[PDB]
Amino acid sequence: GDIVSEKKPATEVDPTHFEKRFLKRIRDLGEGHFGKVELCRYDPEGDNTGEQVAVKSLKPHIADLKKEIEILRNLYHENIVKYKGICTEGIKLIMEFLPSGSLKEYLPKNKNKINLKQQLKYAVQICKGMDYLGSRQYVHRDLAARNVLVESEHQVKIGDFGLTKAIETDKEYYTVKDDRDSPVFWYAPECLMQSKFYIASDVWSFGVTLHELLTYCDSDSSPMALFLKMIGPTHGQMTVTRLVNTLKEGKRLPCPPNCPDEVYQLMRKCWEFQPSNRTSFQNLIEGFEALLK
Ligand SMILES: C[C@@H](O)c1nc2cnc3[nH]ccc3c2n1[C@H]1CC[C@H](C#N)CC1
Repeated sequence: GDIVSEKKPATEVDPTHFEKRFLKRIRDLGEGHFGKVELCRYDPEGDNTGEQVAVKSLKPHIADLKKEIEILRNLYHENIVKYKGICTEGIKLIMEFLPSGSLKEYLPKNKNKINLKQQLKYAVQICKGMDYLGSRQYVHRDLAARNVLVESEHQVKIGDFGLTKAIETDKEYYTVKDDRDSPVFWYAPECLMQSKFYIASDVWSFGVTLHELLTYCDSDSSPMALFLKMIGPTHGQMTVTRLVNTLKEGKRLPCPPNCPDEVYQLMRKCWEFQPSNRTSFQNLIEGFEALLK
């Protein structure tokens, strides 16, 4: 008889499925280690009215990006950047686009608008996001101002999860294997020395991130600039060991200009050499809130 074909089942629309053919690249936002993020417009109507979105893709580790996507897809918190969907055949992660960019872009341009009180409020928000992440048994491993996005003058969000790892149930840390592109000047001693990563290691990084926030992310005051001034900028492959030794002696980043001692002491509690001696995110929140009232 007639050409037998297949009966077509009724098509549903998945709002988390972005078709490659409507995803139009505008410009680069940043580079991770495994990958890069681009500003696109998703423009199915083809008239430049579609929503702007941030698109993470691999540099030509698919497994790692898929893991990152599954982590982010299931995080729900006002201080964590929103997952929007994926674009598949390879895969791309689609996230909300925050036009103000990271604290690295925003702070230098808005010093006059952002005073100590607003800085402490951002600090509380970063801790709340991080505490949420820790409650889900994750270690972030890349907490720095460049990964903290500005939603508005009043709100920030943790905006990248490229290095985030699950801590095994009943275990206390994650053991790192690939460490070549580590942000060593944000890293706690146990991370540097033994490649172990605790929730307390993220508390250490938070301290460094707070330092950046308090210096308005100026490049001449960045943790790297300041540490290389402390240990020497010409040690090449001995840099990390020199860093470890400086930290062993008790040396830390100095108090930022105009930063009250009481804020600097909260920062120093993040940098206890021993993980078990460091403050917690919940204690930091309490400390900041007390300074705000
Ligand atoms: C300008 C740059 O800091 C930036 N602007 C963004 C706006 N919306 C975004 N949504 C997701 C990321 C993202 C953004 N990123 C960076 C943040 C850090 C990321 C990394 N690693 C690269 C893109």
